[PDB]
Amino acid sequence: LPEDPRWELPRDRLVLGKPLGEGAFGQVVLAEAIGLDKDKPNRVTKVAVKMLKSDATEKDLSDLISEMEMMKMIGKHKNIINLLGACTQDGPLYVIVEYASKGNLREYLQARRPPLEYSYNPSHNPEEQLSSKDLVSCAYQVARGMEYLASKKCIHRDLAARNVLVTEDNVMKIADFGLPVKWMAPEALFDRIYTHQSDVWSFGVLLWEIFTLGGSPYPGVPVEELFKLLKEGHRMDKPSNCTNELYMMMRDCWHAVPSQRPTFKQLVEDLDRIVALTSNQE
Ligand SMILES: COc1cc(CCc2cc(NC(=O)c3ccc(N4C[C@@H](C)N[C@@H](C)C4)cc3)[nH]n2)cc(OC)c1
Repeated sequence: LPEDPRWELPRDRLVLGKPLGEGAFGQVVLAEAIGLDKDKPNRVTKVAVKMLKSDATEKDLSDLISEMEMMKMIGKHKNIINLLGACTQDGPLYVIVEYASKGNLREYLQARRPPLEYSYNPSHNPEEQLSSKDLVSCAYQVARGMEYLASKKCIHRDLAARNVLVTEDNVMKIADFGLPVKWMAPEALFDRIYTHQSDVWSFGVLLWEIFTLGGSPYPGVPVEELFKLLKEGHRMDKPSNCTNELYMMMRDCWHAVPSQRPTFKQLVEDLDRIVALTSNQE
């Protein structure tokens, strides 16, 4: 790997900590970076570090590098997982990125379900219920991250609550944008055609995940029937606790004709307005 002084951090500035989550983003560990900012060399910053597994292949290395390089080009946004640095010399490739201490959006929401036969809270460490405004805001932030990525001509291909991470301060950050059928637009599923419009379809499913507090889409519908049923016009019913307006947004995201779906730009404007009008008492 050739050096890139723009991003390089010396290996001994990282204090490698524990594995994060359960490997959904590869082998990622929590770490402390000493002097990640050259301006503040005596500060430690909690970061996430991605590296290769032990019995990796030449494919895995090229993918990690490709991921890193794409993230270098993508630029910063507060609602995406940002690249912070890399250790490419004198040892294994480390890709240093932002740390999101509250985990993926699905588990985040599930843990915040009311303590319920209908919608069961699987966490042994449940957390305070989210207000109705918090929930719309979570949708708005995801949309903002996607609006940014789409503006940089990035197609995600796997947008879903599990690929949004939540920081200590409850900021939503899109993950895994740098290199499942129940989140795919019919045209992606059928014909392998991935676009910003198919990401919008996925966003609709993600909205449904939000308003079911981490519910599993198309409950009990076998994968092998799903494209057939989507072709026939099957769409998820409204979550029990969802406004008609947010449901209509989901439905629009699931337009059969890709050109008729809203853009992320429009979704952001729409969610911005909905967030403003959502009661902060409920
Ligand atoms: C482009 O995209 C990425 C994303 C990443 C992942 C970076 C990352 C991962 C995390 N974080 C966790 O993975 C995490 C943290 C806490 C979790 N939980 C466990 C849960 C049971 N309780 C909860 C209270 C907390 C569960 C998961 N931050 N940054 C790496 C990357 O390389 C290049 C690129």
